[PDB]
Amino acid sequence: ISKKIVESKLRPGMFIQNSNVVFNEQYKGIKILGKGSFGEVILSRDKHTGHEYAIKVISKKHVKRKTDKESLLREVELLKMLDHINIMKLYEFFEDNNYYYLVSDVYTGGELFDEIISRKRFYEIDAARIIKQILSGITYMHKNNVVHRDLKPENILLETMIIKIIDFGLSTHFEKIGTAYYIAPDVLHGTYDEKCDIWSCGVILYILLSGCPPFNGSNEYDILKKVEAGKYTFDLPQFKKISDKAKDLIKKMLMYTSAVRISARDALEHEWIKMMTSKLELSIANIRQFQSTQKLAQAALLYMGSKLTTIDETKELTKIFKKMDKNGDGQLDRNELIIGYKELLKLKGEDSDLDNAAIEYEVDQILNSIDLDQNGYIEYSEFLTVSIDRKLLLSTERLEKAFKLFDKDGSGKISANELAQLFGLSDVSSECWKTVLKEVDQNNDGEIDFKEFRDMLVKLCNY
Repeated sequence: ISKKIVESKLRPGMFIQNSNVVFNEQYKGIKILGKGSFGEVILSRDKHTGHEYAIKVISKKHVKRKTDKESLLREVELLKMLDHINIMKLYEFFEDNNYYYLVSDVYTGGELFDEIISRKRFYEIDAARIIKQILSGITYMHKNNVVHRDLKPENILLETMIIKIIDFGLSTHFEKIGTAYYIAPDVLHGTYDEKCDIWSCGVILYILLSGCPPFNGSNEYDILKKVEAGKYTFDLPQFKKISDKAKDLIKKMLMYTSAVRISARDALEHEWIKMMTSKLELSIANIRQFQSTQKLAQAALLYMGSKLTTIDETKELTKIFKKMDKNGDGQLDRNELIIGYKELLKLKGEDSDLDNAAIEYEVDQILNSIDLDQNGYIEYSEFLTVSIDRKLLLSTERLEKAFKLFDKDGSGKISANELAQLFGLSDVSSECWKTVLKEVDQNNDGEIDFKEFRDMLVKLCNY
């Protein structure tokens, strides 16, 4: 459940400019922007011009290529020549023996739903303007023979408004929790055409208007089953106030047979879009429950995965430091610690400047957490103990942030029923979590607070 998906030494927001990491002898690494579709996104600065870019850094050893190199270079050349206000610009592609690099404009705005659910209220007109922009971008890209294939809220940035679609064109050439809701039966059945994008946008529209996905389930397998059948309904209370016009559009976007599914252009000119965007309060709270349940489940997964992964890596570092500790006093200096992390990834079988800088940064942040001796030596067991605590803290903070979103209008508590959804998405067995819920809910209220939720994740790593 947990250790498979995790098994990221750089943290979103961290400055790396002190490390003098340079990409392609041109772009200076400035700041880690986050984790993107197929690897890391780094704010970088052209050392000649000062122009800043977001560089997506994709690890070769972990990520695979579906097409030959000539196909990839031809699509990149096409991509470089396209411009649209709702499409994130790609400038360049390059590589070395460790990474693929994609240089794009600097991302503005947050993920679509995150930006919608930070606000107090959300209206039909907002949804229509959003979808109009998404459809404008898609229409343009299809007209230029570019298909996205992986369209979802995570790939749609909103600046509160201007929409930008990221990763438009990647998926053809390279091979989370929210994935399954958005993907078209076409691409599950391996039918290869542009209409899959209109299905994904129609799913997004359904969700914008109702706050609930049309093909839903407690886990991946159930969701993919509903998608497979392509059966959805407009029989939710939410849809009582939604016009026939909006419903008509969704119907045309979610046609199962792609040949009969409306095109992006015709969707763009649909009557609903014309009327709404020309010169009703939706359930933001449903959109929030949906989005925040996904985020908290992801954070719960990462908390367990990080805890378990760190235990394993600590045992291997302990063996490595034992060998290096020749006088047996348990003490090592900074360069010995660093060498030990490098040794570790040699046993894994990897040979990199960005990684070197990431290793020095982790080591230094652990050392900055300890009242260091002025001889330069550190007891490695203390180093590793502080290292464990630092990663639990970071994971706790991510859990905290996701919980804040989840509990915006709540009791400060999570129900058994919500716990079933979160752990359903995590693929954690009902008997494992119910057993742990017993230990943790001491007055049997059927509901627990944040710290109790966290203790439950700790115990699940021990079970």
